[PDB]
Formats: sequence, C-alpha cells, structure tokens
Amino acid sequence: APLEPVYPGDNATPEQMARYYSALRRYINMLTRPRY
Repeated sequence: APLEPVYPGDNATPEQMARYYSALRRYINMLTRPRY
C-alpha cells in the first residue's frame, strides 16, 4: 500500500479468485516455456 488514492481494494469476488489461480497456472506454464 505505497500510495493508491481513489478506487479502494476491499471485498474479494469468486470471479476474480478463480482468475487469480487460473493466471498462476498459465503463468507457471509461461515461466516454463520451451527455452532449451
């Protein structure tokens, strides 16, 4: 929380929770891209 004025960050959502985890899956896969 360095300095983020306007637009607060309270109340999570299932539509963002399923996305956070789905992004982690794809992100891991991207981080393990074909780079032999």
